[PDB]
Amino acid sequence: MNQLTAILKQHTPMIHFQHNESGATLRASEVKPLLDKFILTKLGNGDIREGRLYAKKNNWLIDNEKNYALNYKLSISLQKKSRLEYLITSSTFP
RNA sequence: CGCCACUUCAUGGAAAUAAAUCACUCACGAAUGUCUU
Repeated sequence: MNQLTAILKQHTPMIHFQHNESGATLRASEVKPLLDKFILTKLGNGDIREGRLYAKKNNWLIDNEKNYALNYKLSISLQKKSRLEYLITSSTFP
């Protein structure tokens, strides 16, 4: 397999700084670095150094020398562009 | 429920690498091989 497709459900409203665009959704520049660390941690059974050695062994690293990055491409897109906008404050008001 | 903001604004790597460096053609052709006293 070359492509992985997943459908995400939202439980809490994300605080997004680029809400102006109608296609504003979860940013992959945030997901990918955390997912890379999560997978390397899981590959090494809770240790990121063993997990990097595992990824280094099976040629899964973009660079074998200095980064945790894994060689995959991540894209997050909206299917239906209808969204709910929330005002989140720490003060009650009518 | 009231009141109230601060902080952070680029670093590391790559900075040219290989292929072709002259090729083909012409490399002398024609006249004179003695002439006039």
